[PDB]
Amino acid sequence: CHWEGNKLVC
Repeated sequence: CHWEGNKLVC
């Protein structure tokens, strides 16, 4: 999981 701009992507 990574943090993109304003949210969590997994």
